[PDB]
Amino acid sequence: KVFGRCELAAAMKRHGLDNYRGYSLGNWVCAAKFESNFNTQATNRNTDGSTDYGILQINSRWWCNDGRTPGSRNLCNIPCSALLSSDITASVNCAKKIVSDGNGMNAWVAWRNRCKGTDVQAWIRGCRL
Ligand code: NA
Repeated sequence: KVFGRCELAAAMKRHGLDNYRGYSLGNWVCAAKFESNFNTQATNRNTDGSTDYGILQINSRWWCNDGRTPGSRNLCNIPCSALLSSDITASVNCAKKIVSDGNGMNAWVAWRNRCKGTDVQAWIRGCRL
């Protein structure tokens, strides 16, 4: 599924991501934009052999099981495939664990480099939320 900007804002708010660990909805939509271009089926291989899955490019290194990431953990207790669903529940549940891990949204390197400190409210501008 390719979400619209306001559609994804709405889904994230419904799943309780808005101001989660103090991160406004704009921050989450911005992170999703640059991680996946709002595509739930986005997958990208990392140089270390791990893979990033879904709207928030969650890494098999730590968070999900893909059966092909040696020495990895599955701290969200899910198959990485569940992070590719048109339903964003698994992605949101696991993103709450990641953002709680101690470095907040810096865990998303595209958030740090492309969203952090920017006018993130622009991402929910004109959405009926
Ligand atoms: Na894993």
